[PDB]
Amino acid sequence: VKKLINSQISLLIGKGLHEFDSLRDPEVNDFRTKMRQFCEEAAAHRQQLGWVEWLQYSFPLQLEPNRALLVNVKFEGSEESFTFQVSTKDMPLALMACALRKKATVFRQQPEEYALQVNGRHEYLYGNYPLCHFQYICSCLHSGLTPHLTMVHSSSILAMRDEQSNLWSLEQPFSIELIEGRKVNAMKLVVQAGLFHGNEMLCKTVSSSEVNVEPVWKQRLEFDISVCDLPRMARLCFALYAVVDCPIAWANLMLFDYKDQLKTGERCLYMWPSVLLNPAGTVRGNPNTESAAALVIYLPEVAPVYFPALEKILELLREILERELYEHEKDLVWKMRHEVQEHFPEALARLLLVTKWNKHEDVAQMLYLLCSWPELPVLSALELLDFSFPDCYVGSFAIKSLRKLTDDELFQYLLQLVQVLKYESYLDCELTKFLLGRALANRKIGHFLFWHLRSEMHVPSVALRFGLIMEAYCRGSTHHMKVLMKQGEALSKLKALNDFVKVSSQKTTKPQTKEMMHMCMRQETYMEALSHLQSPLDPSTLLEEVCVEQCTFMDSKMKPLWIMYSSEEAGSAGNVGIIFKNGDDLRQDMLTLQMIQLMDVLWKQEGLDLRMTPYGCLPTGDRTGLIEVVLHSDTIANIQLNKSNMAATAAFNKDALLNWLKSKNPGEALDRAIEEFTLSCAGYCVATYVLGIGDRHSDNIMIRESGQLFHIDFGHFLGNFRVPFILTYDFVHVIQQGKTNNSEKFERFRGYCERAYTILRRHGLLFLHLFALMRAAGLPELSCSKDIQYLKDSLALGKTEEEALKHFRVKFNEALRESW
Ligand SMILES: Cn1nc(-c2cnc(N)c(-c3ccc(C(N)=O)cc3)n2)nc1C1(c2ccccc2)CC1
Repeated sequence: VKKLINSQISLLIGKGLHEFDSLRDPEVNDFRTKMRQFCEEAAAHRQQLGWVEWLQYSFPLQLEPNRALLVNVKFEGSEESFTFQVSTKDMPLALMACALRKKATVFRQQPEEYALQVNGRHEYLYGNYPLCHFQYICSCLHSGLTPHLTMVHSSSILAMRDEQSNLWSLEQPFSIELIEGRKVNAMKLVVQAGLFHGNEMLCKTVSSSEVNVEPVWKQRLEFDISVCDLPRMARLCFALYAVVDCPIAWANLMLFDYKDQLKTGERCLYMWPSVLLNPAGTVRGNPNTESAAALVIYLPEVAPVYFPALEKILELLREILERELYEHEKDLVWKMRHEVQEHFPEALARLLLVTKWNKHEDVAQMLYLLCSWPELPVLSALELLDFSFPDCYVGSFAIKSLRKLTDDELFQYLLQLVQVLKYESYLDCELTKFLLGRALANRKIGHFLFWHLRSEMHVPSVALRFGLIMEAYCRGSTHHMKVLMKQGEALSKLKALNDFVKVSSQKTTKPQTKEMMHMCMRQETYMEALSHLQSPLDPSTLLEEVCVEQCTFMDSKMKPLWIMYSSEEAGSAGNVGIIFKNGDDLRQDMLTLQMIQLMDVLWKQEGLDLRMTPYGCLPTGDRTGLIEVVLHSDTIANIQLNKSNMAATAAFNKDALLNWLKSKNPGEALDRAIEEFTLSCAGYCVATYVLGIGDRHSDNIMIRESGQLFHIDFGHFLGNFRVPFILTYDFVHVIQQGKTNNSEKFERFRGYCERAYTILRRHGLLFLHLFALMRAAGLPELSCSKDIQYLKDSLALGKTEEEALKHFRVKFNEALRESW
């Protein structure tokens, strides 16, 4: 049984557990055991929770940030359903009471014992919340569809729970002996050394003696910093390059081991290739020992030298600048450091940036202020997670402050908290403990944590860290491990099926290619693997029976698969589809869609609903991911083709979109579609401007039959080819109800763009803090300060609300000027 679990994890994580043992590392071995225990302890607490508390794990409530409606309800062991006229203000218990009141008349005779399951979905309806607050009910009101729910008893939820069971005395300066190398290049070679505490230096960078292109230096390189002054999170960064400048390779390492002891003596560093000094990069060597260039160094002995315990550390014009700074200004903040904790605790970040980390006595005083520092708000704590604040206790302080995070707020920032793991120095950290703990406390969190980690196993620098985390998770959840295995098996067949489609497309016609996709899918192994799975894009969405006859592929370069599903239990709710893309990177798209999804949350938090389409996007592997099918939608280009035999026969190209909406929304339905279009058009106008999405043609802009506009293929963001505001004549025509002159509908639309832009500006720091944590991701279009600077300009944070709104009106008028 124990062997089975081991081999099952290996396949799921895509890296055999034998590999972890084959390294024979104490850090790897200590992580695996300490975390297994923590995960198994968390699995035990889960097995004793109540049936309602279990639902909070297995099926977390999807909640939104008077008027009666028709609702259909049925029981578990029957087909007979009941239709009720219940209000939006009604609690699920009142609906549960109605279901038991209409059962007592049919069966001829307590709501607290039940839970309402969503038909063919891993979503539930429970708690003291009105029906209209539920995301499932809320969607059914706008679309007009009838909600289908199932009455599930406490004993059946408990049946699910059971079947799912498992020192300062060192005044000498710092030095290293740069022995030899084992590189290959074609000139002289220099080795640059630097001591770092985050993004900034501890002492000036020292270069080596110029040696010709297997080189031997054998030189002791000294640094302008004492051994006793060296902070706990001190990083020794190297850069091997060639000069007559050409970068070859880079390599960094911690001065203290995971056991806090200062490192001595000999070390072989397997260097990572280059594009000069990179402090952000990993502290572990290139696992390609076969072809990786080595850097042999010696750490001169001082004798055990463990870093001092916290008890030893603890024993040892102002307001105007508080809204990059001069030296006198930095001294001022360090001078009145006690007054900062008392009156401005939220300014901790600026105080942590001015402290001299290269002076151990300044660090001790700072840590004493930190150990009595009151809990920072989630927002302020998100800034502390950045590489700018590397200290272990500072990292611990951020986690401690982030513990107040809701499962809904954590789901919005999970991607950033996963990418921040790349900044980490040691395997066992306060972040991983938090990420694993929250994952084993909420199944939806654990689902996305796994997928964010898995999709990056192909990246060698994070393959060891992520593989170890996923292993620990599977110890804490054996059932979910088997659930995610079904998802991994489905994605395996999809890659093979797509590989055939890519070959076939270059050899024969699409009708014959599509027919041989169906033949490949209708095979037992394909049929079984591609069916009855939780959607990796959303665990609550169940992809049951695969609708092979409706499966096709897209005509774009990498031939993306179009996989449709069907459900008996759900009906129309189970008529969901997925897109399997292979060959392109879906990381930027995921990022852009999460940023757009947040804007929509922040708009709904101020009352405004701009009818945004936050369709799922998830990279699942090596240039491989999934995209959620937006049903009953089409591109501007496919709508504007003005093809014959169709109900939308337009005379002018501007009338194409409006005529399309006329056939899809008749008479009194068209009026709703225009407002749906106008709000989404306004929503995406601000979103694309703020995020800086360029090259927006008719092929990457889509419309829903409801009128709703959305954007696809986010290939280039942050104006990385500055981009202006975009307005199309075809859209203004739809907004103005199909009239050449209608200022009333245009000014009401101009009001939506203004309201949306002003809201975002207030949360402008939130977008900055998250995009800065996303610099860790290694995205080619988000790697420097000039990328982050785009938002500070597009949102205009430095200016006031009156100046920023006026400057926005300047950009909006230029978009209408460019509009023919
Ligand atoms: C009908 N219909 N619907 C959609 C569609 C729906 N929801 C989506 N989320 C996407 C999408 C999103 C992002 C990317 C990307 N990351 O680039 C790609 C696609 N597309 N597409 C088609 C069309 C189609 C043609 C042939 C076969 C199948 C379909 C007519 C174009």
